[PDB]
Amino acid sequence: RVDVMDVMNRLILAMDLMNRDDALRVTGEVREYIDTVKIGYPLVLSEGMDIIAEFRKRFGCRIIADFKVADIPETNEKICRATFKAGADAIIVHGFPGADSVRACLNVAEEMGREVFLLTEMSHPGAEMFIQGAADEIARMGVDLGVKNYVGPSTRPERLSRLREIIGQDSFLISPGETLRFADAIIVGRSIYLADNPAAAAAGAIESIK
Amino acid sequence: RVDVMDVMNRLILAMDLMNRDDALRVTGEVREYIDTVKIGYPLVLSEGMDIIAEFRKRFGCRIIADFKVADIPETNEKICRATFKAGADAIIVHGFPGADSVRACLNVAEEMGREVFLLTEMSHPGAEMFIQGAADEIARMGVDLGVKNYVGPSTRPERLSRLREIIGQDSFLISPGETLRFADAIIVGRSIYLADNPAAAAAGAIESI
Repeated sequence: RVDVMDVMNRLILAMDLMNRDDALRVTGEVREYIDTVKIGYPLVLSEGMDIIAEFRKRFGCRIIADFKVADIPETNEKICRATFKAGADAIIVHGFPGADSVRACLNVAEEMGREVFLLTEMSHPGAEMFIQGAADEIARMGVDLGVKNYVGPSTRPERLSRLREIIGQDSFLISPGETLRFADAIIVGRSIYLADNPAAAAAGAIESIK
Repeated sequence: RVDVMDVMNRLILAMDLMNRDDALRVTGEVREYIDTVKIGYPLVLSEGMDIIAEFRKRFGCRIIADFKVADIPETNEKICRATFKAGADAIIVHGFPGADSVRACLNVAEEMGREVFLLTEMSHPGAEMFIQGAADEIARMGVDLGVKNYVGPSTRPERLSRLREIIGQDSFLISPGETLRFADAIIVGRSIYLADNPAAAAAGAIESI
C-alpha cells in the first residue's frame, strides 16, 4: 500500500540490546537486509535518546520507538513530541488507556509528519488477565480514530486474521510464514542479534520470506 | 507505617517541566518543604536519565520514576533495572498488562532494594473505556502479589476509600484534604511549579495539610 511505510524485505529488526556498542555493532552488520529498526526503553534509557539519530545517520534506517506510551493525554503528547524531536519515525502506543490518550499521540504525529502504531494486544502470559479481552475493542477504537498502523500479537495465527478483519486490508500491521499472509512485516530480534553472525542470520530469515 | 516510605509533609512534587534548568530551578526552591519528587518521561527523555542522580545530589530528595511501565516481563525487568541503576528510589508500573509483568518489576526492586508502585487506575476521560472497569481487580492483583505501594485515581473520594478497602490499612497510597483520609501523601504539580513563588506555593499547600 502506497500510503503506509515500506519496510525493506518485510523484516523489522527488534534491536533490544542495551549497550550502545553492541547495538550499533550487531545492527551495522545487517543494514543491507533491513532498513527498519525497532528500539525500546532499555537501550534509550541506558544510552540516551541521542542514539536514535545515531542509528538513522549511521545506517539510514527508519526508527520505530517501542515506548508503549500509556499515560494521560497531556503527558502522551509530550512523550511523543520528545521522541519525534529525537528523530523517531514512529512510536508504538497502548490503547488500553483509551481514545483521548491515543488521539493525543495522533495529534503530535500529524503535526510533525510522523507515525503512530497502535498496540492492540500482547502475547505474554499475563496478557490474558485484561489485555486479551480488550483487544478487539482497542483495534476498533483505532479504526474509528483513523489509525493506519497496528502492532499485533506475537502468536496465534487466527488472532492476526481477526485483527486484519477489524482494521481492513489497507492498514499497516506488524507482528513478531503464515504471519505474512496477514501482517505486512514481521519483527525479529533474538534470532538475529544473538546470532553468531547476524549478517547471515538476517539473510537467511529474508530468504524464508518467499 | 514504619515499613513504607516516609514522605516529608505528605506532599509529593510532580516535577513535570521538560527542561533541566527550569526543573532544577523550581525544585531546589521547595526542598525545604518537599523531600520526594516524581519525574516522568518528558523530562528524562529530553534531558537524560542522569538528571535523576542530579536531583538526589542537589536536593537530597527521593525520586519516584513515573514511567508507567507496561511491557512484557523481560522488558519490564530491563526498564526497572536501568531506572534503578540511574538512582530512582521507586518506579510506577501499570497493572493492566497482568501479574507476570508486575512481578518482573517486583523482582528487580527486591534485588536492588527499591520500590514498585502499582498504578491501579487513571482519571483522564479515556480511562472509562478499559481502565476503570479493571481497577478493582488490578488492586487485588497487587495485594495478592505483596505490592505495598499504590497510585490511585486523581478524582473521586469514594474511589480512594474503595482502593484503601482493597489494599488494607498498612500499604502506602499516593494520589493527586479529604484525600489524606485515605492516601498517605498527595501529588501536586502545576499548583506549585507554575507558581510565581514555588517556595510560597509549597508552603501554603503544606499549611493546608
